[PDB]
Amino acid sequence: AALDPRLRCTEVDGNGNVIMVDGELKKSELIAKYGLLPRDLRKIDSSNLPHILVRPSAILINLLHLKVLIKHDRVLLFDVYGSTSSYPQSAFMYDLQGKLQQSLPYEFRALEAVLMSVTAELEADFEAVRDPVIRILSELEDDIDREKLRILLVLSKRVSTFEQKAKLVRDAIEELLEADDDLAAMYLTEKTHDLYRGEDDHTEVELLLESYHKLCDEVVQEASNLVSSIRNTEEIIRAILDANRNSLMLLDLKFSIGTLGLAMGTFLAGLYGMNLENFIEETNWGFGAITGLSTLLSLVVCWYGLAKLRKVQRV
Amino acid sequence: AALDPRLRCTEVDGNGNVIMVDGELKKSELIAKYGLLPRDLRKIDSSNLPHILVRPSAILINLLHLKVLIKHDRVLLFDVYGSTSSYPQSAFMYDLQGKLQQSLPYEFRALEAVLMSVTAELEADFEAVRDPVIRILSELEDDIDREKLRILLVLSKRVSTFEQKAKLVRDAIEELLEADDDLAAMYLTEKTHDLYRGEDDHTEVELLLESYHKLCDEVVQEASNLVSSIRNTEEIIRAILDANRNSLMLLDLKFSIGTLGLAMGTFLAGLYGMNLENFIEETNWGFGAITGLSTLLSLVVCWYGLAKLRKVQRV
Amino acid sequence: AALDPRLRCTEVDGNGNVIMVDGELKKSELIAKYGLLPRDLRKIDSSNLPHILVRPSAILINLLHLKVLIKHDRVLLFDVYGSTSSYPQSAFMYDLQGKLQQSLPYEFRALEAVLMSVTAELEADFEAVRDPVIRILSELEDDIDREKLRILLVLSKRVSTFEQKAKLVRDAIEELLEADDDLAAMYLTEKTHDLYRGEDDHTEVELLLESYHKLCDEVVQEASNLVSSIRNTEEIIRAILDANRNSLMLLDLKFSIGTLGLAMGTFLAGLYGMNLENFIEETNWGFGAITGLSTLLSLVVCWYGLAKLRKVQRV
Amino acid sequence: AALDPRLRCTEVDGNGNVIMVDGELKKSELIAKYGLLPRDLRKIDSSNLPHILVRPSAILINLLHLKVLIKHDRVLLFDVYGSTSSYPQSAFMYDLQGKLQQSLPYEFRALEAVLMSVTAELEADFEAVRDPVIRILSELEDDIDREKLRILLVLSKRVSTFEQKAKLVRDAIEELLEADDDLAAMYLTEKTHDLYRGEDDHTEVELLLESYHKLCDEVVQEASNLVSSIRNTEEIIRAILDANRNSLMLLDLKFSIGTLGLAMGTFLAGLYGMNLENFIEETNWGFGAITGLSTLLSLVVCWYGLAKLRKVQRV
Amino acid sequence: AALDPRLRCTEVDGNGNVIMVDGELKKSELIAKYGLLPRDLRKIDSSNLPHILVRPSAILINLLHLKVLIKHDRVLLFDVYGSTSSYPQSAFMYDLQGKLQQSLPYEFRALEAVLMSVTAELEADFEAVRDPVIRILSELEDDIDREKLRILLVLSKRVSTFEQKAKLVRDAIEELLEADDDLAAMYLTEKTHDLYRGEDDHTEVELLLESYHKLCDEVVQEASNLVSSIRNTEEIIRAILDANRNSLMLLDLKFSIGTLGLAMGTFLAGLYGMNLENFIEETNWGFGAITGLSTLLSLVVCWYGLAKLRKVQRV
Ligand SMILES: CCCCCCCC/C=C/CCCCCCCC(=O)O[C@H](COC(=O)CCCCCCCCCCC)COP(=O)(O)OCCN
Ligand SMILES: CCCCCCCC/C=C/CCCCCCCC(=O)O[C@H](COC(=O)CCCCCCCCCCC)COP(=O)(O)OCCN
Ligand SMILES: CCCCCCCC/C=C/CCCCCCCC(=O)O[C@H](COC(=O)CCCCCCCCCCC)COP(=O)(O)OCCN
Ligand SMILES: CCCCCCCC/C=C/CCCCCCCC(=O)O[C@H](COC(=O)CCCCCCCCCCC)COP(=O)(O)OCCN
Ligand SMILES: CCCCCCCC/C=C/CCCCCCCC(=O)O[C@H](COC(=O)CCCCCCCCCCC)COP(=O)(O)OCCN
Ligand SMILES: [Mg+2]
Ligand SMILES: [Mg+2]
Ligand SMILES: [Mg+2]
Repeated sequence: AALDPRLRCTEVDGNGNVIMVDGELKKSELIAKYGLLPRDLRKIDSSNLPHILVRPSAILINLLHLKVLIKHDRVLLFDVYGSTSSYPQSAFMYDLQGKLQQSLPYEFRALEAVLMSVTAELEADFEAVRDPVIRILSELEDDIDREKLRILLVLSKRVSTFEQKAKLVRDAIEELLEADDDLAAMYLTEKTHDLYRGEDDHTEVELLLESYHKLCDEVVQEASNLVSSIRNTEEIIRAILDANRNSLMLLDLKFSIGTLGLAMGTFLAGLYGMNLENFIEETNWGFGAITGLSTLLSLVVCWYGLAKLRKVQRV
Repeated sequence: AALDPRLRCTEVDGNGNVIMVDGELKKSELIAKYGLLPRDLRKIDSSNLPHILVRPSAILINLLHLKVLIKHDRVLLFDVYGSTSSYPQSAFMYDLQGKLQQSLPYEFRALEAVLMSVTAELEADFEAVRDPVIRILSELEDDIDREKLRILLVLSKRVSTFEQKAKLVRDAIEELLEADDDLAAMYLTEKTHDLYRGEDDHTEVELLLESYHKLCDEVVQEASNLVSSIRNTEEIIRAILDANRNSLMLLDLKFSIGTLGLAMGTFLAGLYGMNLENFIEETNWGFGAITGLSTLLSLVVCWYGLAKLRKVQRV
Repeated sequence: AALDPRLRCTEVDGNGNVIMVDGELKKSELIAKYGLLPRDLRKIDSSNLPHILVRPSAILINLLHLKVLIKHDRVLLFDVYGSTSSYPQSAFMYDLQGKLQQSLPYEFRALEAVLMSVTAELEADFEAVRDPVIRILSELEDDIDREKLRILLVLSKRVSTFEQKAKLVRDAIEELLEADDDLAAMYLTEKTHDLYRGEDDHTEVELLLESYHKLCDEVVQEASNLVSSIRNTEEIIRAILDANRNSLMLLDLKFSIGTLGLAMGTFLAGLYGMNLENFIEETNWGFGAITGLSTLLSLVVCWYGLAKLRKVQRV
Repeated sequence: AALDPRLRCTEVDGNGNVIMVDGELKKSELIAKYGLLPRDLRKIDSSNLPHILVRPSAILINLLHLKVLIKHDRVLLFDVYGSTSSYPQSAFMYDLQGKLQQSLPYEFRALEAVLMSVTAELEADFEAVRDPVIRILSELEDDIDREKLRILLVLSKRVSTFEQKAKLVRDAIEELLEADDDLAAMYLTEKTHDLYRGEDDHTEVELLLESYHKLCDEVVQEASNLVSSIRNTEEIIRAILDANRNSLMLLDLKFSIGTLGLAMGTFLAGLYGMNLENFIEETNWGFGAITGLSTLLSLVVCWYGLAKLRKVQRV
Repeated sequence: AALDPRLRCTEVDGNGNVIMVDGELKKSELIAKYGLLPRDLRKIDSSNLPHILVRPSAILINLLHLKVLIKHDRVLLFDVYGSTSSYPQSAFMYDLQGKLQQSLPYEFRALEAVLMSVTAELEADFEAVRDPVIRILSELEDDIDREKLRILLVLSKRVSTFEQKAKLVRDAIEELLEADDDLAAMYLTEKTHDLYRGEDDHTEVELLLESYHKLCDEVVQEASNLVSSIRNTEEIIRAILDANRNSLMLLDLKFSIGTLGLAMGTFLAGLYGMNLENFIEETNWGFGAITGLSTLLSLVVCWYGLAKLRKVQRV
């Protein structure tokens, strides 16, 4: 059900005064008042794709956290029913009030305020995302551990998500900039006085949009650079781990060779430890002779094992 | 062969009474009665893609479990020969009878009933799919086992399948909503009275379709979130298993070092266990001296092995 | 070279009698007799893509094993030079003779015979492919072996190939069905009598083609289901093998712990086996005391090793 | 720099005599003499894509090793400056001279010679590529070795490269065949006499091009079959290697069990080898009793280890 | 903010004298002076895609390191605010001054200078990239090490990046060459005198652009060849490492067999080392008999182990 969702709205009139505070307005009343279309509101209500639409009496903006309807006399900010106003929305409202209470027309000032708020939020989000990755990379320079690699991958996923979001916002602004008739139709005050700019006269809007398109492009480039650096660090860590595993295997082989070398001498001592006739008992040289022979044979076995271990891994 | 498949049909007249109960009607008789086309029925008979088609005297619906033909006076629900009516179909029939026996026209009420049944079935299927995954993830928080990972992957496949099905249904409704002439052609009662709405007057149908498009979109988003969480859990489990394997290898190396350390002292005891002249027999200090020397050499070998094991894996 | 390939041909006249038996006809003579075009024959001669083409005096069919030219009076089946007639071709010829010697026109009966032969061959090939996979899956339920997995993959490749072939045949029939003017141009007997059906009158051909399109679709669906089941079985087998490898590694570690535990007691016995003064000789309690001490120390070492092995793999 | 590259050229007049031998001609002189365009010569000079272009007074061919300009009276073969004539180019020149010195027009004979040379070179290259792979596969049937697998992969890369080259040549001929106005414009002798063939009269060119398109298609199919066979052999070899590794691991485990079984009996003998009171000295049955007990315990330990090894890997 | 960025500019007049040295000019002043459009300057200011644009009174070039505006009387080189002139830019300025102070028009000479500078920079960058890879590949011919493989991959990434950059530059020149009306519009001096070349008269520009397109294509081909060689070397190194690992495993197995072979003889010596009645004491043959028996049994165990090791890995 729920045919009418009773959206939450706030409005500002021509002089910048708060003509209406946070209230509940139906969709039908909003459509009747602003003369909109259901398709435009349905496009706005999607919270995945930003949109900047122009209509012969309105400008519709659905950016990251702003749902704004700008007319030549009124500005409306709306949201879903039951939602509470956040700090960025209050800051945007205060900035819009300050700019409107103070040459540029009304709609251009509103658009400037919206773009300034969006760029500030983008920069703050980028810094908040970027700082822990720098801290982790600083900590990883001393020792290499698998948990740190897992944390690095977890942070890299968030960096990629933010890069995608910033790229989407920049592409929306670029697609608005590429159109020519929309920039001509963005003049509302001259439209009220029956003046048409034409398709060859749009100077202020192009500069105003470019001045923030550049700011978005810088953030996108920086995010891409951070992603590349993270990937390189991960590759280096993996190579180091593989080398460590190979060294451990070689050490185990050397320990096995040593064990065999001791076992041979233990066997020889056991042979002369029997309860039989050795024929060299009660002689002074027997003990030293057998000890030297056993030690020499153990050393020879160890040397042969080490030599063949060196010869095998020569390739 | 089988030129005529003799489809099973049920019909409801204008007053909502059951004018005909479950029966067998040929394809040719159905085409002659309803004035359809073979291509539309062939498109409907496919059980892989949902379809909402409009014709100048009919509305054709092939959703998840409904094959419905809506006219301005009659409603027909049909299925393949030999099939038995299920509980959702009986519930839909009862709901349609209750809504029609009771302002909105006939076809809009039928469409509302169909959409309500489809959304209810989608929500029930989503809950039934979602519950075992939550139970498995709750059980996996204590211990990690490979069989639980296999069960998690098996359930994730079903979640992905349901997400694809819900996405297909939502895309069908969205594609119907985007068209403009179809919404104008959806008025049948006014068409009987020779009244044409035009391409600029369609208000009721747009709201009615949006009110269920939103409900489908919510389910699609929730399924995507569940899939992402499952993937993250699988990655964490794999990392834990790799760390466990490395720890086991290190323990094996330490055991080898201990074995060598004991073997050296065993060799020394075997050297002094021979049946020869030791020159220190019948002396009080010999036993303690040899015992201390063997223990000291074993400890030295163990310490050197542990030190080199620590030094190797420093990188 | 080889400008003229001298294709092998067989022909049947209007009354169904064999007017000509297996013979050698040049390409130029065939083109002059049937009034064809080089492009159509070049399209037919490709043995990778099936084709159903319609021309104002002919129907051209290049299916799996049939190269058929159907006219309003004659039917020709042709093949490459030097080829021998197989059993399916002879069966198709006998069936066509029986159907033509016996309301439906000539070309529709020929098309029915061709489609029946193709569907029968498809079903026979599917059964022959499907049976060994079922046998292998039945044998694999008792024990898991790598050779059986290799055989399963080898059979799965053939199942995928047959699925692709059946999908290609079904897509050809569907693409023929979607066209509208071709179905109007498929009437040759009425074309001889200067009667044109038009673009709104084609009933018999649509039903006739749908009745075999459904039969192809069923086989495609069954092949896809078999492929999915094979993939699931392969995944289960791989998981079982990995678990077996981990269990073997754990058993090896336990054997190493046991070896160390015995080695410690062997060292202690070797210490008291020396030819020196033990100070407890000729006493009754010495043997039992040393035996108990060595056994106790071996058990303590084994218990400590097992406890640390349990503690390491807790994660 | 190098505005004019001074291409190397050879020419043949209408009677087939060598009117000019290998010489250096500028690009501007060639363009002025033949009335060409810079774009066509730039397309020809690329050595990666074959091209068959038709112009109202010329035919331009850039195949594998031929850069040929055919007119109704002259034939020119050109190449880069400083290059030397190879054996295939000399053979093509001799064949062209023999065919022209001898019904078919001039340009069709030149095209026939070019296509014959290209097909002969393709077949020779295919045989030269194919032979070593067959030799390696014959040698690999006795024993499996990693170096042979590396050689097989190295040869498979070359087979894939040749398959791609042959596919490119066949696609060029097919794209020339599909065009209709080009085949009409390929008649130059009739164009000199002011006779136009039209878009419905082209018989000789189609057969002439098809007779070599088939020859290219055969080679492409054979190369694809060889690639598939190589891939299957590689998969079989990898499976065999994995089975060998598993068998080696099992053998190592059995050796460890045997070592433990001997160690237990060595410990028991060491216990009775001490210099204490055994209480069974100077008795006849003691030696046999202890020997039998130690052997029995060693056999019991070995049997238990083998039984648990069998029980672990049952899954 | 920053509506006007105050770009850094340098200018050269018709006679080639430096009419203005490095200065700061606003975007609005540049647009008013040169009669440009905001879209063209926005396209130029992107530093990722090279561009060669033609306008009825200007030529706009944004290559690797040059931002050049060429008119029929003036040449301007510009860059961002705060940047310092580099050595390639100074060399390009000196070369342009030397060429202009000295038949070809003004704009063609400027374009020749720009293309010469770009090709020289491309060749220098290619040589600087190529040399360390050759040095590393020369050093790797003696011994194989993982660090050298890591360095090889690191250098291969840079080679791929340079190949992509050169491919982008070559594609820009090719796309400029393919256009026909742009080459006609590239004549500015004739445009001042009201002479139009037409779409069929452009000879000088085509040759001038081709003479550098070839130079770019050569560098792209050489970079691709280097990348392929690097990949082949990496594959060979990986195969060698795998063979080394297998050889190490076989050596470990042989060491285990030797350890067991010695352990058996040690057990037999321990059996005859006990303090019981051997019944062969005070006999001459006992010592030699037991020594020979123990050595023979150890050799038999070693031989059996080696034989079964050979038999296992036969497949
Ligand atoms: C007659 C001349 C013939 C040629 C001379 C011999 C040339 C090669 C040998 C030197 C023998 C010294 C011991 C080196 C054995 C190497 C294997 C081994 O296990 O030794 C150590 C650890 O064990 C250890 O730290 C010591 C383990 C016990 C050593 C084996 C028994 C030594 C013989 C009996 C000594 C009482 C393994 O680590 P590495 O330091 O890398 O060994 C290689 C360099 N020592
Ligand atoms: C003269 C001063 C020289 C420096 C002092 C030595 C410094 C380093 C050594 C301490 C020796 C104590 C035993 C530690 C050996 C480590 C290898 C080992 O196998 O021990 C244990 C298990 O075996 C065990 O639990 C015990 C196995 C038997 C121990 C080897 C023989 C000990 C010598 C003979 C004792 C009668 C392996 O697990 P971990 O607890 O992690 O070992 C490291 C910490 N102990
Ligand atoms: C004083 C109280 C201290 C705490 C009590 C000890 C608590 C823990 C120990 C029980 C010791 C019994 C032997 C278990 C050793 C485990 C390692 C081992 O190699 O034993 C077997 C195979 O070897 C075998 O089947 C036997 C190998 C030889 C056993 C080692 C020497 C035993 C001591 C000398 C006995 C004459 C390994 O397989 P598992 O059955 O899984 O072993 C774990 C359960 N037994
Ligand atoms: C009282 C009745 C209790 C049940 C009877 C025992 C049933 C199971 C045992 C038979 C024992 C014979 C030796 C088989 C041990 C298996 C492990 C082993 O290392 O033996 C061989 C190689 O070593 C070898 O070739 C020989 C290595 C030395 C053998 C271990 C010591 C034998 C005891 C002392 C003999 C003087 C391993 O390879 P396999 O042939 O596959 O072993 C399994 C079949 N023999
Ligand atoms: C009665 C006739 C029966 C048939 C004759 C026997 C046929 C097969 C055997 C020859 C035995 C000689 C020793 C070869 C054992 C092979 C395993 C081994 O560990 O030896 C070496 C290293 O250890 C070594 O370098 C030596 C390790 C100690 C050798 C084991 C004990 C030898 C017996 C006691 C000798 C006093 C392993 O490396 P490889 O050279 O590749 O061994 C294979 C070729 N020797
Ligand atoms: Mg050991
Ligand atoms: Mg011992
Ligand atoms: Mg003794």
